[PDB]
Amino acid sequence: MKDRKILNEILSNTINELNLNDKKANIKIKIKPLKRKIASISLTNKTIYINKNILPYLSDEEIRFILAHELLHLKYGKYHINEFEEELLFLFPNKEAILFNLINKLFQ
Amino acid sequence: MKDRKILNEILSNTINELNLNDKKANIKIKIKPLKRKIASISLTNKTIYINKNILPYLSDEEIRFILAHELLHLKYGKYHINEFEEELLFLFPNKEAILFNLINKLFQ
Ligand SMILES: [Zn+2]
Ligand SMILES: [Zn+2]
Repeated sequence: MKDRKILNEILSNTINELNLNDKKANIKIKIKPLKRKIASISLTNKTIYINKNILPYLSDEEIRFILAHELLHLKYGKYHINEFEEELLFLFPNKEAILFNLINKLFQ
Repeated sequence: MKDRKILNEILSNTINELNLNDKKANIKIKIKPLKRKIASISLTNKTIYINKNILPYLSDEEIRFILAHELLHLKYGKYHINEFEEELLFLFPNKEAILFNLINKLFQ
């Protein structure tokens, strides 16, 4: 299985810097097979799902990026509005290169 | 094979709006297997390569996006400098969601 220690720390750190601590009792990561996604959310119970089949291929920085991306959907909703994009760029100044690198790494 | 009609139209429309018509005599799309990329360029020849294996899975909007992305590499060089990023966002205001949707689709 994937090391829970780094996931626990990334989740706690990212919730703190995104000012989501009011939702710390609700937000949890669950690792399960996902049909057509690398990650998803259940807005109802604040669960972040990570695709069990993707997780071994992700670098630590990519896991930080994907968790921040899903937390920003929990914070702002379905769309990448300017506030969402500004916070994501603040957490990941190199997010454009990360994104282009990710599609090229994962196509199966 | 992938319908050439939409590729011809997207290529000519995008070259025109990116003010690259003085390179219309040189820029061509070639479809071939690519080892670790969805698309690439050869700025010496001005050829845009599209990965033969990924092309059937791309939506029309994704093809428009990928061609604009590679044309901007032909226009500005290797790096996503501010002018590059501004033009890409102008052509595709929803580019962040396009990039994440591309990741989800090509991993499955
Ligand atoms: Zn690029
Ligand atoms: Zn998103």
